[PDB]
Amino acid sequence: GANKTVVVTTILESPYVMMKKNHEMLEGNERYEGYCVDLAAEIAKHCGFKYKLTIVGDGKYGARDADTKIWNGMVGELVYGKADIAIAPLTITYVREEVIDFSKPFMSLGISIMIKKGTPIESAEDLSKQTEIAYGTLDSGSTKEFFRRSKIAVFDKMWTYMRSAEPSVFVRTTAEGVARVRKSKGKYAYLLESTMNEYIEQRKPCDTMKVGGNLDSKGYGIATPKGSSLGNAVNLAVLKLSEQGLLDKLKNKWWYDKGECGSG
Amino acid sequence: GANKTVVVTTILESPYVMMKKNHEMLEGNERYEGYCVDLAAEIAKHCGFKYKLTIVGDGKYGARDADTKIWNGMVGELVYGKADIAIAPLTITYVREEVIDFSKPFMSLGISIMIKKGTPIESAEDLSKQTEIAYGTLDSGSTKEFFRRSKIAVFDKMWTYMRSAEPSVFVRTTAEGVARVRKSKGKYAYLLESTMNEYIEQRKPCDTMKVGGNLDSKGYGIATPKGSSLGNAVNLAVLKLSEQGLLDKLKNKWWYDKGECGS
Ligand SMILES: O=S1(=O)NCN(CCF)c2ccc(Cl)cc21
Ligand SMILES: O=S1(=O)NCN(CCF)c2ccc(Cl)cc21
Ligand SMILES: N[C@@H](CCC(=O)O)C(=O)O
Ligand SMILES: N[C@@H](CCC(=O)O)C(=O)O
Ligand SMILES: [Cl-]
Ligand SMILES: [Cl-]
Ligand SMILES: [Cl-]
Ligand SMILES: [Cl-]
Repeated sequence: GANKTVVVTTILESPYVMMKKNHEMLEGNERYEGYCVDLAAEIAKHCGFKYKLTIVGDGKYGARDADTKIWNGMVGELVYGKADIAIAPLTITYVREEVIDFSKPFMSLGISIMIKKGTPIESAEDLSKQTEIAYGTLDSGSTKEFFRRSKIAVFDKMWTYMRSAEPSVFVRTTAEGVARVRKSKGKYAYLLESTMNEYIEQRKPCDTMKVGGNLDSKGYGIATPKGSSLGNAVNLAVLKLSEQGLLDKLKNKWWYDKGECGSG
Repeated sequence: GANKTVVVTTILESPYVMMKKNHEMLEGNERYEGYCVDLAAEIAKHCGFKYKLTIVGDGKYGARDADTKIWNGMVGELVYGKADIAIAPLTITYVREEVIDFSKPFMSLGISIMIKKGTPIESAEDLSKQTEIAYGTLDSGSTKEFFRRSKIAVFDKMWTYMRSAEPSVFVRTTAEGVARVRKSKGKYAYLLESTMNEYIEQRKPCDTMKVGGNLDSKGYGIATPKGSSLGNAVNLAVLKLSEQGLLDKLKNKWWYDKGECGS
Protein backbone atom coordinates (compact mmCIF):
# COMPACT_ATOMS: atom_id res chain seq x y z
CA GLY A 1 0.00 0.00 0.00
CA ALA A 2 0.89 3.67 0.30
CA ASN A 3 4.07 4.50 2.21
CA LYS A 4 3.72 5.82 5.79
CA THR A 5 0.22 4.31 6.04
CA VAL A 6 -0.40 2.29 9.20
CA VAL A 7 -2.31 -0.92 8.47
CA VAL A 8 -4.99 -1.44 11.11
CA THR A 9 -6.45 -4.90 11.54
CA THR A 10 -9.91 -5.04 13.09
CA ILE A 11 -12.97 -7.28 13.06
CA LEU A 12 -16.65 -6.92 12.16
CA GLU A 13 -18.25 -6.97 15.60
CA SER A 14 -21.11 -4.68 16.62
CA PRO A 15 -20.93 -1.89 17.77
CA TYR A 16 -17.14 -1.78 17.44
CA VAL A 17 -16.92 -2.05 13.65
CA MET A 18 -19.98 -2.25 11.40
CA MET A 19 -20.66 -1.76 7.71
CA LYS A 20 -22.33 1.60 7.15
CA LYS A 21 -25.69 1.79 5.45
CA ASN A 22 -24.99 2.09 1.74
CA HIS A 23 -21.37 0.95 2.26
CA GLU A 24 -21.40 -0.65 -1.18
CA MET A 25 -20.89 2.76 -2.83
CA LEU A 26 -18.34 3.87 -0.21
CA GLU A 27 -14.60 3.21 -0.22
CA GLY A 28 -11.71 2.80 2.20
CA ASN A 29 -12.14 3.73 5.84
CA GLU A 30 -15.48 5.41 5.08
CA ARG A 31 -17.13 1.99 4.63
CA TYR A 32 -17.07 1.38 8.38
CA GLU A 33 -18.55 2.90 11.52
CA GLY A 34 -18.50 2.13 15.19
CA TYR A 35 -16.66 2.51 18.47
CA CYS A 36 -13.34 1.21 17.17
CA VAL A 37 -13.65 3.21 13.95
CA ASP A 38 -14.00 6.40 16.01
CA LEU A 39 -11.23 5.25 18.37
CA ALA A 40 -8.88 4.58 15.45
CA ALA A 41 -9.46 8.13 14.19
CA GLU A 42 -8.75 9.61 17.64
CA ILE A 43 -5.60 7.52 18.18
CA ALA A 44 -4.29 8.29 14.69
CA LYS A 45 -4.88 12.01 15.24
CA HIS A 46 -3.04 12.02 18.57
CA CYS A 47 -0.13 9.98 17.20
CA GLY A 48 -0.06 11.72 13.81
CA PHE A 49 -0.31 8.83 11.35
CA LYS A 50 -2.42 7.98 8.34
CA TYR A 51 -4.02 4.55 8.49
CA LYS A 52 -6.06 2.04 6.51
CA LEU A 53 -8.71 -0.08 8.22
CA THR A 54 -8.66 -3.72 7.11
CA ILE A 55 -10.98 -6.47 8.30
CA VAL A 56 -9.03 -9.51 9.51
CA GLY A 57 -8.96 -12.01 6.68
CA ASP A 58 -10.05 -15.10 8.62
CA GLY A 59 -12.62 -13.29 10.77
CA LYS A 60 -11.05 -14.46 14.04
CA TYR A 61 -9.75 -12.74 17.16
CA GLY A 62 -6.68 -14.90 17.69
CA ALA A 63 -5.66 -18.29 19.04
CA ARG A 64 -2.52 -20.36 18.72
CA ASP A 65 -2.92 -23.80 17.18
CA ALA A 66 -1.78 -26.40 19.70
CA ASP A 67 0.03 -28.48 17.04
CA THR A 68 1.47 -26.00 14.54
CA LYS A 69 1.92 -23.20 17.11
CA ILE A 70 0.64 -20.82 14.40
CA TRP A 71 -1.40 -17.82 15.54
CA ASN A 72 -4.58 -17.01 13.63
CA GLY A 73 -6.92 -14.01 13.67
CA MET A 74 -5.86 -10.45 14.42
CA VAL A 75 -3.10 -11.69 16.73
CA GLY A 76 -1.61 -13.64 13.83
CA GLU A 77 -1.84 -10.66 11.52
CA LEU A 78 0.32 -8.77 14.03
CA VAL A 79 2.70 -11.66 14.72
CA TYR A 80 3.33 -12.38 11.03
CA GLY A 81 3.60 -8.78 9.81
CA LYS A 82 0.34 -8.43 7.88
CA ALA A 83 -0.85 -5.49 10.02
CA ASP A 84 0.87 -2.80 12.07
CA ILE A 85 -1.74 -2.41 14.82
CA ALA A 86 -5.03 -3.94 15.96
CA ILE A 87 -7.81 -1.57 17.04
CA ALA A 88 -10.60 -3.91 18.05
CA PRO A 89 -12.31 -5.54 21.06
CA LEU A 90 -9.17 -7.62 21.51
CA THR A 91 -8.86 -9.00 25.03
CA ILE A 92 -5.64 -8.64 27.02
CA THR A 93 -4.50 -12.12 28.04
CA TYR A 94 -1.33 -13.69 29.38
CA VAL A 95 -0.68 -15.87 26.35
CA ARG A 96 -1.20 -12.96 23.94
CA GLU A 97 0.91 -10.58 26.05
CA GLU A 98 3.79 -13.02 25.54
CA VAL A 99 3.77 -12.50 21.75
CA ILE A 100 2.36 -8.98 21.09
CA ASP A 101 2.31 -5.62 22.89
CA PHE A 102 -0.90 -4.21 24.40
CA SER A 103 -1.74 -0.65 25.36
CA LYS A 104 -3.27 0.05 28.73
CA PRO A 105 -6.93 -1.01 28.40
CA PHE A 106 -9.42 1.24 26.65
CA MET A 107 -12.52 -0.69 27.78
CA SER A 108 -13.35 -3.06 30.62
CA LEU A 109 -15.26 -6.32 30.32
CA GLY A 110 -15.73 -9.71 31.87
CA ILE A 111 -16.99 -13.06 30.68
CA SER A 112 -20.72 -13.13 31.32
CA ILE A 113 -23.78 -15.34 30.80
CA MET A 114 -26.48 -14.59 28.24
CA ILE A 115 -29.83 -16.35 28.64
CA LYS A 116 -33.17 -16.18 26.92
CA LYS A 117 -35.29 -14.16 29.33
CA GLY A 118 -36.92 -16.53 31.79
CA THR A 119 -34.26 -19.23 31.70
CA PRO A 120 -33.83 -20.60 35.30
CA ILE A 121 -30.13 -19.74 35.55
CA GLU A 122 -28.56 -17.22 37.93
CA SER A 123 -24.86 -18.15 37.87
CA ALA A 124 -22.11 -20.14 36.22
CA GLU A 125 -22.45 -22.59 39.11
CA ASP A 126 -26.11 -23.05 38.15
CA LEU A 127 -25.06 -23.92 34.59
CA SER A 128 -22.39 -26.33 35.83
CA LYS A 129 -24.80 -28.28 38.08
CA GLN A 130 -27.35 -29.12 35.35
CA THR A 131 -27.56 -30.58 31.86
CA GLU A 132 -30.94 -29.56 30.41
CA ILE A 133 -29.55 -26.18 29.34
CA ALA A 134 -26.60 -26.39 26.94
CA TYR A 135 -24.01 -23.63 26.79
CA GLY A 136 -20.98 -22.60 24.78
CA THR A 137 -18.63 -19.86 23.59
CA LEU A 138 -17.10 -18.22 20.54
CA ASP A 139 -14.34 -20.17 18.78
CA SER A 140 -10.76 -18.88 18.60
CA GLY A 141 -11.19 -16.21 21.29
CA SER A 142 -10.27 -15.38 24.85
CA THR A 143 -13.46 -16.76 26.38
CA LYS A 144 -12.91 -20.27 25.05
CA GLU A 145 -9.22 -20.18 26.01
CA PHE A 146 -10.19 -19.00 29.49
CA PHE A 147 -12.30 -22.12 30.14
CA ARG A 148 -9.76 -24.46 28.54
CA ARG A 149 -6.99 -23.20 30.85
CA SER A 150 -8.98 -22.68 34.06
CA LYS A 151 -8.14 -24.75 37.13
CA ILE A 152 -11.05 -23.04 38.93
CA ALA A 153 -13.41 -25.82 39.99
CA VAL A 154 -16.65 -24.47 38.49
CA PHE A 155 -15.03 -23.38 35.22
CA ASP A 156 -13.03 -26.60 34.87
CA LYS A 157 -16.30 -28.52 35.24
CA MET A 158 -17.92 -26.28 32.62
CA TRP A 159 -15.01 -26.77 30.19
CA THR A 160 -15.12 -30.55 30.64
CA TYR A 161 -18.76 -30.51 29.50
CA MET A 162 -18.44 -27.97 26.67
CA ARG A 163 -15.40 -29.51 25.00
CA SER A 164 -17.26 -32.82 24.51
CA ALA A 165 -20.86 -31.68 23.95
CA GLU A 166 -22.48 -32.79 20.70
CA PRO A 167 -23.55 -31.11 18.54
CA SER A 168 -20.83 -28.51 19.14
CA VAL A 169 -21.74 -25.73 21.57
CA PHE A 170 -19.07 -23.45 20.06
CA VAL A 171 -19.97 -20.87 17.42
CA ARG A 172 -18.06 -19.09 14.67
CA THR A 173 -19.31 -15.55 15.35
CA THR A 174 -21.03 -13.66 18.15
CA ALA A 175 -24.19 -13.39 16.03
CA GLU A 176 -24.55 -17.18 15.89
CA GLY A 177 -24.27 -17.43 19.67
CA VAL A 178 -26.99 -14.81 20.13
CA ALA A 179 -29.26 -16.41 17.53
CA ARG A 180 -28.84 -19.80 19.21
CA VAL A 181 -29.91 -18.34 22.56
CA ARG A 182 -32.96 -16.80 20.90
CA LYS A 183 -33.84 -19.98 18.95
CA SER A 184 -33.18 -22.58 21.67
CA LYS A 185 -36.29 -21.68 23.71
CA GLY A 186 -34.07 -21.23 26.76
CA LYS A 187 -32.14 -24.50 26.36
CA TYR A 188 -28.93 -22.74 25.23
CA ALA A 189 -26.99 -20.10 27.12
CA TYR A 190 -24.12 -18.18 25.54
CA LEU A 191 -20.94 -17.22 27.36
CA LEU A 192 -19.68 -13.93 25.96
CA GLU A 193 -18.13 -10.67 27.01
CA SER A 194 -20.24 -8.31 29.11
CA THR A 195 -19.72 -5.45 26.63
CA MET A 196 -21.29 -7.44 23.81
CA ASN A 197 -23.87 -8.92 26.19
CA GLU A 198 -24.99 -5.49 27.41
CA TYR A 199 -25.16 -4.18 23.83
CA ILE A 200 -27.45 -7.03 22.77
CA GLU A 201 -29.65 -6.77 25.87
CA GLN A 202 -30.73 -3.28 24.77
CA ARG A 203 -31.59 -4.36 21.20
CA LYS A 204 -34.77 -5.79 19.71
CA PRO A 205 -36.31 -8.26 20.02
CA CYS A 206 -35.43 -7.56 23.70
CA ASP A 207 -35.48 -11.25 24.62
CA THR A 208 -32.01 -11.77 26.13
CA MET A 209 -30.49 -10.74 29.43
CA LYS A 210 -27.21 -10.91 31.32
CA VAL A 211 -27.53 -12.95 34.51
CA GLY A 212 -25.12 -13.27 37.40
CA GLY A 213 -21.87 -11.49 37.99
CA ASN A 214 -19.03 -11.53 35.51
CA LEU A 215 -16.83 -14.60 35.72
CA ASP A 216 -13.59 -12.62 35.37
CA SER A 217 -12.32 -9.07 35.00
CA LYS A 218 -10.15 -7.85 32.15
CA GLY A 219 -10.05 -5.33 29.31
CA TYR A 220 -9.47 -4.65 25.64
CA GLY A 221 -6.18 -3.13 24.56
CA ILE A 222 -4.75 -1.73 21.38
CA ALA A 223 -2.23 -4.28 20.16
CA THR A 224 1.01 -3.88 18.24
CA PRO A 225 3.76 -6.28 17.20
CA LYS A 226 6.34 -6.75 19.91
CA GLY A 227 8.81 -3.88 19.78
CA SER A 228 6.74 -1.72 17.44
CA SER A 229 7.72 1.96 17.41
CA LEU A 230 4.00 2.82 17.61
CA GLY A 231 3.39 1.23 21.00
CA ASN A 232 4.53 4.02 23.32
CA ALA A 233 2.59 6.79 21.56
CA VAL A 234 -0.57 4.70 21.20
CA ASN A 235 -0.48 3.82 24.90
CA LEU A 236 -0.21 7.47 25.94
CA ALA A 237 -3.04 8.32 23.54
CA VAL A 238 -5.32 5.78 25.24
CA LEU A 239 -4.61 7.27 28.66
CA LYS A 240 -5.10 10.83 27.39
CA LEU A 241 -8.44 9.94 25.79
CA SER A 242 -9.43 8.14 28.98
CA GLU A 243 -8.57 11.11 31.21
CA GLN A 244 -10.35 13.57 28.88
CA GLY A 245 -13.53 11.50 29.26
CA LEU A 246 -13.60 10.69 25.55
CA LEU A 247 -13.64 6.91 25.99
CA ASP A 248 -16.71 7.25 28.22
CA LYS A 249 -18.29 9.53 25.61
CA LEU A 250 -17.64 7.00 22.85
CA LYS A 251 -19.04 4.14 24.92
CA ASN A 252 -22.19 6.15 25.66
CA LYS A 253 -22.56 6.94 21.95
CA TRP A 254 -22.31 3.38 20.62
CA TRP A 255 -24.22 1.78 23.52
CA TYR A 256 -26.83 4.58 23.36
CA ASP A 257 -30.29 3.24 24.27
CA LYS A 258 -33.00 4.61 21.95
CA GLY A 259 -35.67 2.64 23.78
CA GLU A 260 -36.13 -0.41 21.59
CA CYS A 261 -36.70 -2.24 24.90
CA GLY A 262 -39.25 -0.63 27.20
CA SER A 263 -39.22 3.10 27.89
CA GLY A 264 -35.56 3.91 27.18
CA GLY B 1 25.75 -8.88 38.19
CA ALA B 2 24.65 -10.95 41.17
CA ASN B 3 21.03 -10.97 42.24
CA LYS B 4 20.28 -8.08 44.58
CA THR B 5 17.39 -7.54 46.96
CA VAL B 6 14.69 -5.54 45.17
CA VAL B 7 13.64 -2.39 47.02
CA VAL B 8 9.84 -2.13 47.00
CA THR B 9 8.32 1.26 47.74
CA THR B 10 4.79 1.11 49.14
CA ILE B 11 2.50 3.12 51.39
CA LEU B 12 0.67 2.54 54.67
CA GLU B 13 -2.87 2.48 53.32
CA SER B 14 -5.41 -0.01 54.64
CA PRO B 15 -5.95 -2.80 53.65
CA TYR B 16 -3.09 -2.70 51.14
CA VAL B 17 -0.27 -2.36 53.69
CA MET B 18 -0.93 -2.28 57.43
CA MET B 19 1.16 -2.65 60.56
CA LYS B 20 0.87 -6.21 61.82
CA LYS B 21 0.07 -6.91 65.43
CA ASN B 22 3.41 -7.28 67.24
CA HIS B 23 5.14 -5.10 64.62
CA GLU B 24 7.04 -3.43 67.47
CA MET B 25 9.21 -6.56 67.87
CA LEU B 26 9.27 -7.59 64.18
CA GLU B 27 11.77 -6.66 61.49
CA GLY B 28 11.71 -6.26 57.75
CA ASN B 29 8.78 -7.50 55.73
CA GLU B 30 7.30 -9.30 58.75
CA ARG B 31 6.20 -5.93 60.16
CA TYR B 32 3.48 -5.57 57.51
CA GLU B 33 0.34 -7.31 56.29
CA GLY B 34 -2.27 -6.67 53.64
CA TYR B 35 -3.30 -6.99 50.01
CA CYS B 36 -0.12 -5.49 48.56
CA VAL B 37 2.05 -7.42 51.02
CA ASP B 38 0.49 -10.63 49.73
CA LEU B 39 0.70 -9.39 46.13
CA ALA B 40 4.39 -8.53 46.54
CA ALA B 41 5.13 -12.08 47.73
CA GLU B 42 3.20 -13.55 44.79
CA ILE B 43 4.94 -11.33 42.23
CA ALA B 44 8.37 -12.02 43.75
CA LYS B 45 7.71 -15.76 43.70
CA HIS B 46 6.65 -15.80 40.05
CA CYS B 47 9.54 -13.52 39.03
CA GLY B 48 12.15 -15.11 41.30
CA PHE B 49 13.51 -12.17 43.27
CA LYS B 50 14.00 -11.29 46.92
CA TYR B 51 12.68 -7.96 48.12
CA LYS B 52 12.50 -5.46 50.98
CA LEU B 53 9.27 -3.54 51.58
CA THR B 54 10.00 0.13 52.34
CA ILE B 55 7.26 2.57 53.34
CA VAL B 56 7.58 5.75 51.27
CA GLY B 57 9.25 8.34 53.47
CA ASP B 58 6.91 11.25 52.82
CA GLY B 59 3.75 9.13 52.90
CA LYS B 60 2.56 10.37 49.50
CA TYR B 61 1.50 8.66 46.29
CA GLY B 62 3.20 11.04 43.88
CA ALA B 63 2.83 14.49 42.36
CA ARG B 64 5.16 16.76 40.42
CA ASP B 65 5.76 20.22 41.83
CA ALA B 66 4.74 22.77 39.20
CA ASP B 67 7.75 25.05 39.88
CA THR B 68 10.65 22.74 40.76
CA LYS B 69 9.27 19.91 38.58
CA ILE B 70 10.35 17.50 41.34
CA TRP B 71 8.33 14.34 41.94
CA ASN B 72 7.41 13.35 45.47
CA GLY B 73 5.91 10.20 46.93
CA MET B 74 6.34 6.72 45.54
CA VAL B 75 6.62 8.09 42.01
CA GLY B 76 9.59 10.15 43.16
CA GLU B 77 11.18 7.10 44.79
CA LEU B 78 11.13 5.38 41.39
CA VAL B 79 12.10 8.45 39.35
CA TYR B 80 15.15 9.23 41.51
CA GLY B 81 16.37 5.67 41.91
CA LYS B 82 15.48 5.16 45.57
CA ALA B 83 13.28 2.11 44.90
CA ASP B 84 13.23 -0.58 42.23
CA ILE B 85 9.46 -1.17 42.10
CA ALA B 86 6.25 0.17 43.63
CA ILE B 87 3.69 -2.38 44.80
CA ALA B 88 0.87 -0.21 46.08
CA PRO B 89 -2.55 1.25 45.13
CA LEU B 90 -0.77 3.51 42.64
CA THR B 91 -3.12 4.81 39.96
CA ILE B 92 -2.19 4.62 36.29
CA THR B 93 -2.22 8.16 34.90
CA TYR B 94 -1.01 9.88 31.76
CA VAL B 95 1.53 12.15 33.48
CA ARG B 96 2.93 9.25 35.50
CA GLU B 97 3.08 6.93 32.46
CA GLU B 98 5.34 9.52 30.86
CA VAL B 99 8.00 9.12 33.57
CA ILE B 100 7.63 5.55 34.97
CA ASP B 101 6.53 2.14 33.65
CA PHE B 102 3.24 0.54 34.72
CA SER B 103 2.15 -3.07 34.53
CA LYS B 104 -1.29 -3.89 33.22
CA PRO B 105 -3.73 -3.07 36.04
CA PHE B 106 -4.10 -5.44 39.00
CA MET B 107 -7.23 -3.74 40.41
CA SER B 108 -9.93 -1.48 38.98
CA LEU B 109 -11.29 1.66 40.61
CA GLY B 110 -12.97 4.97 39.99
CA ILE B 111 -13.28 8.19 41.94
CA SER B 112 -16.29 7.98 44.23
CA ILE B 113 -18.15 9.85 46.98
CA MET B 114 -18.04 8.84 50.63
CA ILE B 115 -20.78 10.24 52.88
CA LYS B 116 -21.82 9.84 56.47
CA LYS B 117 -24.95 7.72 56.36
CA GLY B 118 -28.03 9.88 55.88
CA THR B 119 -26.27 12.78 54.19
CA PRO B 120 -28.63 14.17 51.48
CA ILE B 121 -26.20 13.69 48.61
CA GLU B 122 -26.58 11.20 45.76
CA SER B 123 -24.13 12.47 43.13
CA ALA B 124 -21.27 14.79 42.26
CA GLU B 125 -23.82 17.08 40.63
CA ASP B 126 -25.60 17.23 44.00
CA LEU B 127 -22.38 18.26 45.74
CA SER B 128 -21.61 20.90 43.13
CA LYS B 129 -25.03 22.57 43.46
CA GLN B 130 -24.93 23.28 47.22
CA THR B 131 -22.63 24.77 49.86
CA GLU B 132 -23.73 23.44 53.27
CA ILE B 133 -21.74 20.22 52.80
CA ALA B 134 -18.02 20.69 52.24
CA TYR B 135 -16.02 18.17 50.25
CA GLY B 136 -12.41 17.50 49.35
CA THR B 137 -9.77 14.99 48.32
CA LEU B 138 -6.44 13.49 49.30
CA ASP B 139 -3.31 15.59 48.68
CA SER B 140 -0.57 14.59 46.24
CA GLY B 141 -2.62 11.96 44.42
CA SER B 142 -4.53 11.22 41.26
CA THR B 143 -7.95 12.25 42.61
CA LYS B 144 -6.85 15.83 43.27
CA GLU B 145 -5.18 16.00 39.84
CA PHE B 146 -8.40 14.69 38.24
CA PHE B 147 -10.40 17.66 39.51
CA ARG B 148 -7.60 20.16 38.87
CA ARG B 149 -7.41 19.09 35.22
CA SER B 150 -11.04 18.35 34.41
CA LYS B 151 -12.77 20.23 31.62
CA ILE B 152 -16.14 18.70 32.57
CA ALA B 153 -18.39 21.45 33.91
CA VAL B 154 -19.49 19.73 37.13
CA PHE B 155 -15.95 18.68 38.08
CA ASP B 156 -14.48 22.06 37.16
CA LYS B 157 -17.13 23.68 39.36
CA MET B 158 -16.17 21.30 42.16
CA TRP B 159 -12.46 22.06 41.71
CA THR B 160 -13.05 25.82 41.69
CA TYR B 161 -14.77 25.43 45.06
CA MET B 162 -12.30 22.97 46.58
CA ARG B 163 -9.14 24.84 45.63
CA SER B 164 -10.28 27.98 47.50
CA ALA B 165 -12.31 26.48 50.36
CA GLU B 166 -11.44 27.66 53.87
CA PRO B 167 -10.55 25.84 56.04
CA SER B 168 -8.82 23.46 53.64
CA VAL B 169 -10.95 20.55 52.44
CA PHE B 170 -7.86 18.53 51.51
CA VAL B 171 -6.43 15.81 53.74
CA ARG B 172 -2.98 14.27 54.01
CA THR B 173 -4.14 10.66 54.49
CA THR B 174 -7.24 8.60 53.74
CA ALA B 175 -7.73 8.09 57.49
CA GLU B 176 -7.98 11.86 58.00
CA GLY B 177 -10.64 12.04 55.29
CA VAL B 178 -12.61 9.21 56.91
CA ALA B 179 -12.39 10.84 60.34
CA ARG B 180 -13.60 14.12 58.87
CA VAL B 181 -16.62 12.40 57.32
CA ARG B 182 -17.42 10.56 60.55
CA LYS B 183 -17.02 13.60 62.82
CA SER B 184 -18.66 16.29 60.67
CA LYS B 185 -22.33 15.30 61.27
CA GLY B 186 -22.93 15.04 57.54
CA LYS B 187 -21.32 18.37 56.61
CA TYR B 188 -18.24 16.84 54.94
CA ALA B 189 -18.14 14.40 52.02
CA TYR B 190 -14.89 12.79 50.90
CA LEU B 191 -13.89 12.13 47.29
CA LEU B 192 -11.75 8.99 47.16
CA GLU B 193 -11.20 5.88 45.11
CA SER B 194 -14.00 3.31 45.10
CA THR B 195 -11.65 0.60 46.37
CA MET B 196 -10.87 2.54 49.55
CA ASN B 197 -14.49 3.66 49.88
CA GLU B 198 -15.78 0.07 49.72
CA TYR B 199 -13.17 -1.06 52.25
CA ILE B 200 -14.15 1.62 54.78
CA GLU B 201 -17.83 0.78 54.24
CA GLN B 202 -17.07 -2.60 55.82
CA ARG B 203 -15.23 -1.25 58.89
CA LYS B 204 -16.74 -0.30 62.23
CA PRO B 205 -18.61 1.77 63.18
CA CYS B 206 -20.27 1.15 59.78
CA ASP B 207 -21.36 4.80 59.49
CA THR B 208 -20.16 5.64 55.96
CA MET B 209 -21.41 4.72 52.53
CA LYS B 210 -20.49 5.08 48.89
CA VAL B 211 -23.12 7.00 46.90
CA GLY B 212 -23.55 7.57 43.19
CA GLY B 213 -21.71 6.06 40.31
CA ASN B 214 -17.98 6.36 39.92
CA LEU B 215 -16.75 9.57 38.30
CA ASP B 216 -14.12 7.85 36.17
CA SER B 217 -12.69 4.40 35.42
CA LYS B 218 -9.04 3.45 35.84
CA GLY B 219 -6.77 1.01 37.66
CA TYR B 220 -3.75 0.43 39.84
CA GLY B 221 -0.55 -0.85 38.27
CA ILE B 222 2.76 -2.13 39.53
CA ALA B 223 5.29 0.56 38.68
CA THR B 224 8.98 0.42 37.81
CA PRO B 225 11.49 3.06 36.68
CA LYS B 226 11.32 3.67 32.96
CA GLY B 227 13.07 0.92 31.05
CA SER B 228 13.60 -1.33 34.06
CA SER B 229 14.25 -4.92 33.04
CA LEU B 230 11.91 -6.02 35.85
CA GLY B 231 8.87 -4.59 34.04
CA ASN B 232 8.23 -7.41 31.56
CA ALA B 233 8.21 -10.26 34.09
CA VAL B 234 6.11 -8.33 36.63
CA ASN B 235 3.52 -7.53 33.97
CA LEU B 236 3.14 -11.18 32.94
CA ALA B 237 2.91 -12.12 36.62
CA VAL B 238 0.00 -9.70 37.07
CA LEU B 239 -1.86 -11.20 34.10
CA LYS B 240 -1.14 -14.75 35.26
CA LEU B 241 -2.36 -14.08 38.81
CA SER B 242 -5.44 -12.37 37.37
CA GLU B 243 -6.26 -15.29 35.10
CA GLN B 244 -5.70 -17.80 37.91
CA GLY B 245 -8.29 -15.90 39.96
CA LEU B 246 -5.82 -15.11 42.73
CA LEU B 247 -6.31 -11.33 42.57
CA ASP B 248 -10.05 -11.81 43.09
CA LYS B 249 -9.38 -14.08 46.07
CA LEU B 250 -6.99 -11.51 47.54
CA LYS B 251 -9.55 -8.74 47.16
CA ASN B 252 -12.15 -10.85 48.97
CA LYS B 253 -9.66 -11.74 51.71
CA TRP B 254 -8.80 -8.17 52.58
CA TRP B 255 -12.13 -6.38 51.87
CA TYR B 256 -15.00 -8.73 52.68
CA ASP B 257 -13.95 -12.04 54.27
CA LYS B 258 -13.28 -10.27 57.58
CA GLY B 259 -15.53 -7.28 57.08
CA GLU B 260 -16.91 -5.84 60.32
CA CYS B 261 -20.38 -4.68 59.19
CA GLY B 262 -22.11 -8.04 58.75
CA SER B 263 -22.67 -10.31 55.79
O1 LIG C 1 -6.08 3.38 33.59
S1 LIG C 1 -6.25 2.26 32.67
O2 LIG C 1 -5.12 1.39 32.37
N1 LIG C 1 -6.78 2.80 31.15
C1 LIG C 1 -8.01 3.55 31.16
N2 LIG C 1 -9.11 2.72 31.64
C2 LIG C 1 -10.44 3.06 31.13
C3 LIG C 1 -10.77 2.27 29.86
F1 LIG C 1 -11.14 1.03 30.15
C4 LIG C 1 -8.95 1.68 32.59
C5 LIG C 1 -10.06 0.93 33.04
C6 LIG C 1 -9.92 -0.08 34.00
C7 LIG C 1 -8.66 -0.36 34.55
CL1 LIG C 1 -8.46 -1.60 35.72
C8 LIG C 1 -7.54 0.36 34.13
C9 LIG C 1 -7.69 1.37 33.17
O1 LIG D 1 -6.52 -7.56 31.79
S1 LIG D 1 -6.05 -6.38 32.53
O2 LIG D 1 -5.19 -5.37 31.91
N1 LIG D 1 -5.33 -6.86 33.99
C1 LIG D 1 -6.17 -7.71 34.81
N2 LIG D 1 -7.40 -7.01 35.20
C2 LIG D 1 -8.01 -7.44 36.46
C3 LIG D 1 -7.40 -6.72 37.67
F1 LIG D 1 -7.74 -5.42 37.71
C4 LIG D 1 -8.00 -5.99 34.42
C5 LIG D 1 -9.17 -5.31 34.85
C6 LIG D 1 -9.77 -4.30 34.07
C7 LIG D 1 -9.23 -3.95 32.83
CL1 LIG D 1 -9.94 -2.71 31.88
C8 LIG D 1 -8.08 -4.59 32.38
C9 LIG D 1 -7.49 -5.59 33.16
N1 LIG E 1 -12.68 -10.28 22.81
C1 LIG E 1 -12.41 -11.71 22.62
C2 LIG E 1 -13.39 -12.33 21.63
C3 LIG E 1 -14.78 -12.58 22.20
C4 LIG E 1 -14.85 -13.78 23.14
O1 LIG E 1 -13.90 -14.60 23.17
O2 LIG E 1 -15.86 -13.88 23.86
C5 LIG E 1 -10.98 -11.95 22.14
O3 LIG E 1 -10.18 -11.02 22.04
O4 LIG E 1 -10.60 -13.09 21.89
N1 LIG F 1 -4.28 5.89 44.25
C1 LIG F 1 -4.09 7.36 44.26
C2 LIG F 1 -4.14 7.90 45.69
C3 LIG F 1 -5.57 8.03 46.27
C4 LIG F 1 -6.34 9.23 45.71
O1 LIG F 1 -5.73 10.09 45.06
O2 LIG F 1 -7.57 9.30 45.93
C5 LIG F 1 -2.78 7.73 43.61
O3 LIG F 1 -2.09 6.85 43.09
O4 LIG F 1 -2.41 8.91 43.58
CL1 LIG G 1 -26.56 -1.18 3.16
CL1 LIG H 1 21.30 -7.63 48.39
CL1 LIG I 1 3.91 -12.47 63.99
CL1 LIG J 1 -21.72 11.02 41.09
